[PDB]
Amino acid sequence: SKNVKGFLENTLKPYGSLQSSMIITATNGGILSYATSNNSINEINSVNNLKMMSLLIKDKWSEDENDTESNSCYPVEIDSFKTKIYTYEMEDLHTCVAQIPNSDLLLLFIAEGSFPYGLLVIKIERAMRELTDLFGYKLGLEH
Amino acid sequence: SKNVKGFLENTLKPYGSLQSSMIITATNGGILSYATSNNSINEINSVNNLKMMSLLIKDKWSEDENDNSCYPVEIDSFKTKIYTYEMEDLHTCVAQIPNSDLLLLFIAEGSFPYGLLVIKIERAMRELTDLFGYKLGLEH
Repeated sequence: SKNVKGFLENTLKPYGSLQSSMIITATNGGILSYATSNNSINEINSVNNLKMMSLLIKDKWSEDENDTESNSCYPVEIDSFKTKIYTYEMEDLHTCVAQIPNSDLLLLFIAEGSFPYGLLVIKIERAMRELTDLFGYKLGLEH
Repeated sequence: SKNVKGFLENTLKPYGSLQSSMIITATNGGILSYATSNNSINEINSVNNLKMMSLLIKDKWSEDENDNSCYPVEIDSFKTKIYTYEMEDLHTCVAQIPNSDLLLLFIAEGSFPYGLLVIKIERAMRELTDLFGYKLGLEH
């Protein structure tokens, strides 16, 4: 902004979109469903790159879960269901991931480096409350 | 939403605008500058109502200062406190511009998460270094 009015007008404006949003498997990081806010071979590359991010974040999630002794970790409760929200730097992108409570599924948000980690934590907690149908969801055999 | 793709598409979307944003005096809560996110007598009414909210929030801020959560923050060795207050249905966030006689004030709908107000107001405050230590003189 170039002046006070303009500064304030800018403070009114919403923060931008997430880059992508996913439900992925907690077991192998496979994508079950996804949305992006975004020619043919570009689309494929694009899905492959999503598959790679989901895998890496699941791997970091998994490491932190089993590490007895991570950008940050926030325990949350939803109707006496517990889960943990994690944030991760991913090559200049900001990511946020949480296990859907008692389930084999993770919810994953990916955003630009300017999107504040704190807002990801808030959004993912609010979103997780909409996914009660998926609480307890169990995958069976995958191969 | 109605299905999983729809739910995920919704999670992509930005949060809405603030209802309003302003710089007001820490002394009396008078408005110096403001912006809102959207007849004659409606426009005047609308300004009167902002004046009234600014006054009330300044009064609450004043109380808390000489004694609804509070987050201390630092911007290059300068300190200030971020406060959130429920209005009626509205969510509000106010912080003194460091070392100054000014407050920065955000007002949002009841659905706007307090935590985001706290985040936004700290980010916005960082663009306001020009106004650090600004002093009001006589206001007659």
